Amino acid sequence: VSSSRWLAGLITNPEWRDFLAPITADSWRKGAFIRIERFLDEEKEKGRVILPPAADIFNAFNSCPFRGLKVVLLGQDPYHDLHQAHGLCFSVLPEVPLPPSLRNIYKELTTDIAGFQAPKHGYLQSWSEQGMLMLNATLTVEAHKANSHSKTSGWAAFTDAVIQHLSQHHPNRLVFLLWGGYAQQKKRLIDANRHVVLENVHPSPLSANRGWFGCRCFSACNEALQRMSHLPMHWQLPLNAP
Ligand SMILES: O=c1[nH]cc(Br)c(=O)[nH]1
Ligand SMILES: [Br-]
Repeated sequence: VSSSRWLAGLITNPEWRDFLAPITADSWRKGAFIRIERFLDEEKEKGRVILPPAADIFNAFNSCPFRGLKVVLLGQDPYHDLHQAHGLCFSVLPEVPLPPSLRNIYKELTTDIAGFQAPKHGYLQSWSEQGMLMLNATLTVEAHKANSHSKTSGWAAFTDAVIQHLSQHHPNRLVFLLWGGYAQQKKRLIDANRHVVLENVHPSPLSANRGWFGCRCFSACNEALQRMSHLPMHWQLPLNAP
């Protein structure tokens, strides 16, 4: 059981707490998890505003049913404006404008998934609730400063460890969606014999017209799930956000 003051305790779902215990353990990388906490404490002591709020840092785990896990989607680091990120890759709180990448994800869903209707909001929590782990590599960011915790925080080693541990030890066969070169680097952590890895170009505008549009990753994900006897994702999102 982690000796951390507060960070491990933010993992509130018991199944995930137990599953992740060998990573949050003090022994993992000889105190690495504690060092992530200490980093976040020091940034706060410096007066830095760190996002998302503590209670959302591990929302990808807390909101995703452990035994129902079937899809893993990787992101880079959280959105960095106030009151925007909430602990799931690509998702934003309601009443926030859609970021460009998310607009493009909605565009592709609209052409790929027959009958999909994009909402005006960007809140993706209903996907997580179905069994889709929406994991950023880096789980915090300083306000307004993209990538600010990527090299300094230690999170990437943690989330790399999570990916490997899921690959090796999750009870279910899983579909990993790897969008862009950063995410695709994680393929080497994943047993592509047991699990299914679907790689595509990233949806941000810089790349989107070079292979994102038309890639049909959402239908491909569902075909993969169906072949593995999983319940497919229900991609339609509530048109009113909670
Ligand atoms: O949370 C996230 N939002 C947007 C991007 Br792009 C990302 O990598 N992660
Ligand atoms: Br974006």
